[PDB]
Amino acid sequence: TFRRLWPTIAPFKAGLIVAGVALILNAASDTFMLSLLKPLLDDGFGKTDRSVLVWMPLVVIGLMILRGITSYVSSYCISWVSGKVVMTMRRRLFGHMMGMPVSFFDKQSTGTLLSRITYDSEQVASSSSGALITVVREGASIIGLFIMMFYYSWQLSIILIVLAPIVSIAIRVVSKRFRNISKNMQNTMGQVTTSAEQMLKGHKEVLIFGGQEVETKRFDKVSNRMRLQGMKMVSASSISDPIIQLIASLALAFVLYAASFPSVMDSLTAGTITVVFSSMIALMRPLKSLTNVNAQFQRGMAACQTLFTILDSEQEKDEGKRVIERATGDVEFRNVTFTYPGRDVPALRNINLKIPAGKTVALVGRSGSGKSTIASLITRFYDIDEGEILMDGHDLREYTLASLRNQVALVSQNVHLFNDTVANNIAYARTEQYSREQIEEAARMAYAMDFINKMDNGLDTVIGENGVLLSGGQRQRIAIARALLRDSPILILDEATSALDTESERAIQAALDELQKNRTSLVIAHRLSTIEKADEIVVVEDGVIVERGTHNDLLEHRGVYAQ
Amino acid sequence: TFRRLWPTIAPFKAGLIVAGVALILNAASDTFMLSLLKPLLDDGFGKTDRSVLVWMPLVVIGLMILRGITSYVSSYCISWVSGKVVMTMRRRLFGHMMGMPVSFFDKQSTGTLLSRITYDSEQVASSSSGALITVVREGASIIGLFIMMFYYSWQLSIILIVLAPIVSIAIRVVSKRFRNISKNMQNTMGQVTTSAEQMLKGHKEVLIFGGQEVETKRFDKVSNRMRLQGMKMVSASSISDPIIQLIASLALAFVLYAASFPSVMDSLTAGTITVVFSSMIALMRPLKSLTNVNAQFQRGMAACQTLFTILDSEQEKDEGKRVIERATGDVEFRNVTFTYPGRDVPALRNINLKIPAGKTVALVGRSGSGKSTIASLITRFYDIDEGEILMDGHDLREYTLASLRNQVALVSQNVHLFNDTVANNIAYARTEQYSREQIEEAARMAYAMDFINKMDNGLDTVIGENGVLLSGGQRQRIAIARALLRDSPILILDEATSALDTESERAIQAALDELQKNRTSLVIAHRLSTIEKADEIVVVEDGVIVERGTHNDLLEHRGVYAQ
Repeated sequence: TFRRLWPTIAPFKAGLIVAGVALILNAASDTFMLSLLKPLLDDGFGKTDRSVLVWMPLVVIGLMILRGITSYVSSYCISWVSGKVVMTMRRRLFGHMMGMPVSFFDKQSTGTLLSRITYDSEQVASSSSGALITVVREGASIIGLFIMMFYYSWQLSIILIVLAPIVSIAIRVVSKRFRNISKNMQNTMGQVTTSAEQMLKGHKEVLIFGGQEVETKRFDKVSNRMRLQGMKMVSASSISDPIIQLIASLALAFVLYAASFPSVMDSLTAGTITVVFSSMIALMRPLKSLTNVNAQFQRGMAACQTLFTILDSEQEKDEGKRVIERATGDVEFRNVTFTYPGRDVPALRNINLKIPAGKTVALVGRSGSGKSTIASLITRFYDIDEGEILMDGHDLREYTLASLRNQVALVSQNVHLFNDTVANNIAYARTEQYSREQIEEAARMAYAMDFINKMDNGLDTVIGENGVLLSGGQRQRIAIARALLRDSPILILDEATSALDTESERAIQAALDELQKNRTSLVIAHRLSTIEKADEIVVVEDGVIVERGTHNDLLEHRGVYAQ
Repeated sequence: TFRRLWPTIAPFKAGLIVAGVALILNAASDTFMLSLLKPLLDDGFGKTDRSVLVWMPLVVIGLMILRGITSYVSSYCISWVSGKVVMTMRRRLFGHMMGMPVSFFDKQSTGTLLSRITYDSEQVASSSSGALITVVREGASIIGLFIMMFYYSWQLSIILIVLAPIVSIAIRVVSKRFRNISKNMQNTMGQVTTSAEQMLKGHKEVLIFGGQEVETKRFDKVSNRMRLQGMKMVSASSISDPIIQLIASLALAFVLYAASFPSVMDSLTAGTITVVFSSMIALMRPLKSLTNVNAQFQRGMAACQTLFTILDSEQEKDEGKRVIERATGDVEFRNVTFTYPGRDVPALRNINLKIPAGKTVALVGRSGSGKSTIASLITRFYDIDEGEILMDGHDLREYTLASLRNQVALVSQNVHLFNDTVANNIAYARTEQYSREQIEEAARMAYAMDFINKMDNGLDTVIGENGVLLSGGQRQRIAIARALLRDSPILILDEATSALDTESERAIQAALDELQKNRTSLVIAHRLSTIEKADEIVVVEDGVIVERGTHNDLLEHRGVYAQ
C-alpha cells in the first residue's frame, strides 16, 4: 500500500530528507554525549586535569543545543511532510467523494465520512511518520552505539553482537504473545460491552415489566466478567516489559561476568567501562522500538489502504454526450425500470408518464412508496437501469450529468444550505456570470426579504455555518431565490412543509406560479391548493401508475382525497 | 478535585497500599541499581582487583528481579483497585440509571451514555491510577536519588537542590505556554473540521448546481488552513521538550563547572562523579512527570464529574403509597394536562376520558399529535403535570410505581427484546413464579409456538442478540404471551405495524379478543378491523378529545373514517 502512497509523498521529499538527516544527527548527539564520559573520568578524575574538564561543560551544551535544534528540525520538517502527505490526500479524498454517487452516502457509509477524512486521514501521517521518526532515529542510535563499542571495547562489543540479537528476538516473541492474548480478549470486552447497550436501549420495557432487579443482577454479572478479563488483560500487558527488562539485565550481567572471566578483560579503564555500561542501558529503548516499528507502520498503512478503498470506488457515471443550454421542450418518462441499490424490491415498474411543456404534473401526496424516489431519476441521483427518460424529447443518457443537473432545480424543506455569502449562494458557480444586479431583484420577487432585510447584511452576509439559520420554510424560499436565476426547465418542489406560515406559503405559491409561467414543473402535492392548481396529475402509487388525469378526474376518482 | 469519591475506594485500599509499597520498592531498585556503579568503579575496575566485582552481576539480577516483580505487583494490585473502583462505579451508575426517569432517555443523552458508562468510567481509574503510579513511583525516585546524592556527594548535591526547583518552575512555565497555545486554537481546528462536514452532508445541492469546482476551491483553502494550524500545533508541542532538555543540560553543565574547582575536587572518586552524573540524568524523567501529575489527576477526576452529575440526577418519582394487587376496575382520566419535557407547546390539555371495565377503547392516529403520548401517562413514563388518572377509582400518585407498571403492559411493534432464555424472557422477573407449565400453555394459545418450534431448542432456547432474531410480529406475540401469564388488568397496544403478515393477523386478532375477554384494553387503532371491532371509540388529537362515540358516530362524523 506504501507503494501506492509513494507518488503522493514523492514531490514532498525535501522536508523528508532534511528529516532523515536531522534525525541521524539526533542519533549522533546521544551516542557522542556518552563518549565524553571517557574523557571525563579517564582524563578528568584519572589524570587530574582542569584543562580537559573546563571545556566539558561547554561541549555538553553544544551537543545539547545541537540536540534541541535537530529535534525541532526533525519534528517540523517531518511534520511538513506530514502536512503535505495528509493534506494532499485529504484533498484527493474530498474531490473524489463529491463525485461519487449519492447512493454511497445512502448507508454504504453514513456517519464515518468525517472520520474517513479527519481521523483515518491523520493515522496515515501520525503513525506512518512515527515509523520514519523511529526507523531512522532509533535505527541510527543502534549504529552509533555499536560504532562506539567497536571504537572503545571490541572485547565486549563482540559479546553484545552475540547477545543483543537474541534479546531482540526475545522481545519480539514475548511482545507477540502479549499481543495475541490482548487482541484475543478485545472481541471479548467488545461483546460484553454491547450487552449494556442492549439493556440501556430498552429502558421502556425494563420499567414496564415487573422489576429491574433481574436486570441489575445480569449487569452485575457482566460487569464482574468485564473486570475479571480486564485485569487479565492488564496482567498480560504489564508483565511483558518486566520480562524484557529482566532478559536485558541478563545481558548486562553476562557482560559484567565476561568483564572478568579472562585476564584480558579488567585491563579496561574506568572511563571505557562506564561508557560501555551507559551505552548498554541506552541500547535497550532503540532495540525495543525497532522491533515495535512494524506495528505502527502496518497500522498506518492498513488505514491508508482503507482510505484507498474509499478513493478507488467507481465515480458517478459520466458518459453523457450532449451539452444542454436549455431543455426548451418537456420531460417524458418511458418504461423506466428502477430499483434501489442494495435492495431487491423494484422501486418503480414500467412508467410512461408525460409531463407537458409550460405546465405542471403534480403527484399523489401520500403514495406510501415511490413518491420521492421518482424525483431522483430526473436529477440522476440514482441512474436508471433500463428504460429511458426524454429530456426535451431527447434521452437522458445522452446528456452530461453536469449539463443535465444544470437544468434541474430541486426545492425542499430538507435543502442543505451553502455557507458562503448570499450573493455567492444565490449564484453558486455562477457568481462571475450572474451579478448582484440580478440578486437584488431576485430577493425582491422572492418574498424572502422579511429575513434577508432583517438580517441587516443580507445583500452580502455569510448564510451558513449556522450563521443566520433561516428556518426550513425560509430555506425553501431562498431555494426559490436560487432557482430565480431562471430558465430551469424542471422545478421539483417536494412541498413537504405541511405548515401554512403567515404569507410564506402564499409567497411560495406565487413564486411557483412565476416559475410556471415560462418553465415546466413536477411537484409532489400534499397541500390541497397545489392539487387544485395542478394541470395534469399523474398519480402514481406502489411503483405503478394507478390513475392519470387532471383535478376533475382526481375528484371523480378520489382514492385518498381528504380535507 | 475537592474531597471526592473516597468511599468508593475506601474498602478497596488493601490492594492500594500494596501498590504504594511495591512502587516505593520500585523507586528503591532504580536508585540502588545505580549506587552499585561506585563499587564497580572503585572496588572493581579501580583499586581492588576482583572478588567484590564478581558479586556485582549477582546483585544486578537480584535487584532486577525485584524490579520486575515490584512492577508486576504494582501494575496488578493497582489494577485490582481499578477493578473495584471501576466495577463499583459502573454498578452504581447502572443501578441509578434505570430507576432514573425515561425523560433522560428523551435525548438528554443520545449515544454518549455508553461513553459515560464504559469509557468515561474507564478513564477515572485509568488516569487517576496513572496519576498515582507517577506521584508515588516517580515521586519516590526523586527522594531515592536525592538520598543517594546526599550520601555520596554532599558538595554538589546542594547545588543540584538549588537548581532542581528552578528547572521545575521552568518546566511548569514552558508547559503552561504550550497548554495555552495548543488548546487556544483547538477550537479553530474544530471549526475547520466541521466546514468539511457541513458541505459533505449536503451532497445534494452541491451536485445539482454544478458547484463541484467552487466546492473544491473552497475546500482547498480550509485544508490549507488545517495544515497551517496543525504545523503550529506540532511546533508548539515539540518545542517544549528541546527547551526542557536544554535547560536540564544547563544544570548538567553548571554542576560540571562546579566540579572543576579545587574545593570539591579530590573528594569525589571516579565512581562518585559517575554515579552523581548518571543520577542527574535519571532525575530528568521523574521531575518532568511529577509536574504532569495535576495534568492527569485533573484531566481525570474532572471527567469523573460527568459520572457524578449522572449519579446526582433526580430519581424517578416513586412517591406512590398504595400497592395494587388486581386492577379489574375501569379507569378514568380526569382533567389531565401534560407537556412533553423541554417544550412550551402543551402536548395535552384537559381531557376527561373513560376506559371501561372489560372493554376496549380505540384511537386513530390522523394528526399524529398525542396518539402515543396518552399511552405514556398510563404507565407514567412521563408524570402528569396536573389532573388525575383515577385508575380503578384511585389516582396514580397514590399508586406505587412498580405496582402501577405491573398492572399495565405495553405491546407495540417497537418492543425491545432482551438477551435471555425464551422461558425466562416470557417470565421476565417472574421465572420463579411462572413455571414452564405456564409458559408452554400460554405460548400454545398465544399462537407463537410454531416460531418457537422453528428454531433449535424451543422452550429453553435463547432469545439473545443476533441469535434467533424473531420478527416484529413474532416478538409482538411474545409480548401477548407475557401479558397472558401476567394477566395485566390494564392493556395498551399501539399497532404501529402496517403490513398484516400471513399467519399473524388472525393470530393477533384472536389473541386480542382473548385480551378483552376479562381485561381492559386501550388500543391505538390503525387497522380498520380493530376500528370496527372497537367498542367505545374516543378520537383524540391536538391535546383534547376531538370526537366521541363508537364507529356509528364516527360514520356520522367521518373525517378519515372511510380510509
